[PDB]
Amino acid sequence: MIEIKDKQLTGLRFIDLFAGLGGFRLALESCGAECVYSNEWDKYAQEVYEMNFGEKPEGDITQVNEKTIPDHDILCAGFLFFDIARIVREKKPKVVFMENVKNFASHDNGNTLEVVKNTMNELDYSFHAKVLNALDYGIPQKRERIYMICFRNDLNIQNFQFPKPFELNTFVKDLLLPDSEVEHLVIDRKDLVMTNQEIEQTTPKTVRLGIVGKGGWGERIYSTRGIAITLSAYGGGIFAKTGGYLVNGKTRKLHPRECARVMGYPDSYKVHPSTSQAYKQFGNSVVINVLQYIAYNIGSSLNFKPY
Ligand SMILES: Nc1ncnc2c1ncn2[C@@H]1O[C@H](CSCC[C@H](N)C(=O)O)[C@@H](O)[C@H]1O
Repeated sequence: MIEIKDKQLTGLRFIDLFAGLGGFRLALESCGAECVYSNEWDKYAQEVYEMNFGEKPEGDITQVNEKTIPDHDILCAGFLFFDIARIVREKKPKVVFMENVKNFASHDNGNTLEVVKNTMNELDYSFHAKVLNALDYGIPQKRERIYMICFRNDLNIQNFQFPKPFELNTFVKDLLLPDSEVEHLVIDRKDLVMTNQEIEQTTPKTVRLGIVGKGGWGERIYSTRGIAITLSAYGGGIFAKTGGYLVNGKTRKLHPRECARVMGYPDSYKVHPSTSQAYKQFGNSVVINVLQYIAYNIGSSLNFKPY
């Protein structure tokens, strides 16, 4: 996670739609924005959030009244979407910050997106979309999520600019817990196949040192000198969720706390005790660092009011 000095968001207040773990809250808040709402039905989700944010993210949005959402300047939802609009039409915030999965743009040959986008314009908001790999922002991980920044045209914001990518210098190897602490994470497997051999120095691209089993989903081991592959919250394999990583001879899955650091979360974040869950949580959450950037530049555009 990044420590942002200029709270280019101090004023504005946002709601955490589809809360999750508060990836967005973490972010904007750094930017100084204030969180007025949050909703999330997942019990263990509602659990962690509250653990680190002292509130139970209001239940299932589907039945929640948009005439109930507080007034905000940013609605963050990394998802039904029709609830957003539903709300985004009622509470018409200034900026509507969203983010989703890589394939969101392409899906159904652009339907999903043609819909959403147009559901924004027919809703009166500029639509900005672009995909960024966490790795491209001081984050060691092959993650590709979509980021949609929408502006209520009234603001006439013709200058927002997604963050400019930058080489990184922090790899998985860097975010691991003192082996002693990851011992219960090993998995002695006789059927290991070293499709490849260890690497010198480091590199940003996900080094698949070797697979296990039919070597498919959650059936691969990556080095620690590469970048943690896409954490999944629904994966199935022997090295699911996090995947397996060649950590000193023995091969082990990544630790929840490790997941975090690799998700951009700060270490202070109280992660859910249901390791199974946490994983799923992180598999579903967002890369903070990136969020922080986009956030910044979001406020940084709102703040450029000349004469
Ligand atoms: N109808 C609904 N009501 C409330 N929460 C819902 C919902 N449908 C899905 N969700 C929740 O919305 C989230 C979409 S995943 C969102 C990522 C989140 N921003 C993060 O920081 O982790 C999941 O937590 C999912 O359980």
